[PDB]
Amino acid sequence: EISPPPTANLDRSNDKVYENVTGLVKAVIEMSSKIQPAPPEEYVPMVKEVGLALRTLLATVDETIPLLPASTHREIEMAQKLLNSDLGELINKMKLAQQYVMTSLQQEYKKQMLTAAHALAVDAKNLLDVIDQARLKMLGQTRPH
Repeated sequence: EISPPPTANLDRSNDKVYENVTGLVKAVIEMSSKIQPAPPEEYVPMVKEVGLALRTLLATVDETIPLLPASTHREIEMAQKLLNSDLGELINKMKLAQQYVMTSLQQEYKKQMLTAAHALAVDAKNLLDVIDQARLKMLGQTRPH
């Protein structure tokens, strides 16, 4: 089943064979994890990644809000509160999907978790447009008349 790591006694820094074996193995792993439905064990790590990506976006949007017209703030802040909403729901649906594994509700909680996820990405794209309109507005202001 199992074998030792590849020999440490070869350079690897210009080893195209090593690199191509790596590429092909990854291409197989990527293919297989697409084809197959991930087990609910795997949900948590997947969600932590999404959550990390959110906090980065939010912390960045925090630092951008000082620049933008005061009249744009409430709307940006709402767009953020909405992403947090999507995260709440994502997390709750995840927990429900895990709890109801091997019930008649497995597929439904799964679907609903994905709906929460898809919503989080639509609303991210929406936060971008909100911030962008804010910025163009500020450029209008900054530009003399």
